[PDB]
Amino acid sequence: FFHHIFRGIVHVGKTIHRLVTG
Repeated sequence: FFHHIFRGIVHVGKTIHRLVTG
């Protein structure tokens, strides 16, 4: 529950960083 919710936060950074970093 906690790890799942937190995990989603990291994923949001992966896509955003991927797009920004190309």
